[PDB]
Amino acid sequence: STKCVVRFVFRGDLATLMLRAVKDHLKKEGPHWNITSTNNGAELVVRGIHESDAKRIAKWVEKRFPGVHTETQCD
Repeated sequence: STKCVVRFVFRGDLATLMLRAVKDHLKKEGPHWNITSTNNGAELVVRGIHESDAKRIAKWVEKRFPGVHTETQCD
């Protein structure tokens, strides 16, 4: 089945706080998800998720943290 990577890049004075708040939310709904942090705690990478969930979590973060950069790549 298709699997996807989603990358969130937070910018600004609260970027690291935003990343951790979002990571907490995603781990609550996907405790088994492969979620790691890069770019000095400003980039959040979620690996190996279904396309339906990648789009849903993309829309969730963009609605609430509009200044985030969101990239989704599926396989």
